[PDB]
Amino acid sequence: MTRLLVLGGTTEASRLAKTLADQGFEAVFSYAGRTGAPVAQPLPTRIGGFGGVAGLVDYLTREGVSHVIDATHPFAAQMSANAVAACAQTGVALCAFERAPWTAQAGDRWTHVPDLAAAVAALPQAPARVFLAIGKQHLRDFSAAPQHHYLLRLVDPPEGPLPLPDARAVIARGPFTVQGDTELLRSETITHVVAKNAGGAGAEAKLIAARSLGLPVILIDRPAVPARDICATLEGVMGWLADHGATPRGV
Ligand SMILES: C/C1=C2/N[C@@](C)([C@@H]3N[C@@H](CC4=N[C@@](C)(CC5=NC1[C@@](C)(CC(=O)O)C5CCC(=O)O)C(CC(=O)O)=C4CCC(=O)O)[C@](C)(/C=C/C(=O)O)[C@H]3CC(=O)O)[C@@](C)(CC(=O)O)[C@@H]2CCC(=O)O
Ligand SMILES: NC(=O)c1ccc[n+]([C@@H]2O[C@H](COP(=O)([O-])OP(=O)(O)OC[C@H]3O[C@@H](n4cnc5c(N)ncnc54)[C@H](OP(=O)(O)O)[C@@H]3O)[C@@H](O)[C@H]2O)c1
Repeated sequence: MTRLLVLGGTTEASRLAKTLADQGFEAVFSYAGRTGAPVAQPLPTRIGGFGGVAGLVDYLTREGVSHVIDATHPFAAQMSANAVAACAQTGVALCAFERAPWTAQAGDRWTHVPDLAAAVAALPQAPARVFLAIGKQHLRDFSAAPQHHYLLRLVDPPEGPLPLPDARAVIARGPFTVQGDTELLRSETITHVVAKNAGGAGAEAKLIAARSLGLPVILIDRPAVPARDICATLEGVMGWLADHGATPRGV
């Protein structure tokens, strides 16, 4: 019998959790605990790491998980690799719920770089006004280009000093809206946006906002992850679960 684990942290994961609850599945939602107080989900929620591959193996076994939906961020590549390894070791079925990368349309002015360090190298020499729309974990990389003014967007207020000599943070969590990000990029007079190619619904706003302002985006390509089934849409996840024998409680 069916007991799902949703590895979360995305808008996709939240939409899936709502669906799973509404359809009466037995399921647990998992956060890493990267933020101080993550928003509530409509499933019993675990918070914290598993202890690597071995730890996740152990959890899947003791919890009696039948299926894992990896709905983590596309750039949370360690978690995603760990899930491929732990599910292969235990024989638990796994699908990653991740949408196609975002692709450029009319009016976008995008350049692509392979990783965060290359995004730092992409910035111009002369001081600019750069929206580092990349969260918290890798802000320090931009200490290699300290001359810019940086706009940061952080879930929690910083405790430590920031590694950037000219920076302001907004304290906010998404989902973000086009209206909201337009006003931010205007008010801060941003010249350049740095973004990871998440592909998700929750942080596409900054790209549309940039397009409305005529601004360039330096877009970081997704990191390598080992092969596993990919469920690209919510409907895809629900078909995959049905196909692999997951059923709800029957309420
Ligand atoms: C957009 C977005 C982003 N999150 C960042 C900020 C990444 N999100 C977190 C952790 C995190 N975000 C929360 C709100 C979840 C969401 N963040 C979203 C969603 C809105 C969408 C998503 O990501 O699909 C969403 C889901 C909200 C939902 O619909 O419910 C959350 C839970 C909660 O606190 O309420 C947790 C703890 C998760 C956990 O413990 O498992 C990281 C890891 C830490 C941020 C911090 O501590 O300030 C950071 C990436 C990083 O720093 O490298 C960024 C930049 C990813 C990126 O590069 O795209 C990007 C914002 C880019 C910008 O500013 O445009
Ligand atoms: N760019 C982004 O990561 C972005 C945006 C919104 C959310 N996030 C979310 O923020 C979280 C942290 O991402 P990250 O960049 O730190 O990932 P990561 O580098 O891939 O993960 C590092 C370690 O954190 C633990 N972890 C990650 N996601 C977890 C989850 N959902 N449940 C339980 N443990 C988890 C695992 O620890 P153990 O090996 O100890 O198990 C993992 O090995 C994830 O839930 C992710 O979806 C990331």
